[PDB]
Amino acid sequence: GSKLEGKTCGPSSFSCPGTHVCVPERWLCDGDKDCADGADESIAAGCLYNSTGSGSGSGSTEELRVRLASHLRKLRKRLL
Ligand SMILES: [Ca+2]
Repeated sequence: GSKLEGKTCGPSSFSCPGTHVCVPERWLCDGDKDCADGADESIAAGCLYNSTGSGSGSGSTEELRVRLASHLRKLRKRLL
């Protein structure tokens, strides 16, 4: 979609609405509309707020779904 260099949709992931592409759950509330319409950061993906709070909002739960994946999705792809 946007900054997606070929991710997966198996584990904690989210299918970028409108595009066959699938953005990881960690990318959701990462703070950057990776999807075509920021669906990844939007609530449609499960950000529990969409934008509001950048990388959080409702509470720890928001980071619980994102952070938990920050050790693989973002800490294991093909950039570093
Ligand atoms: Ca993203």
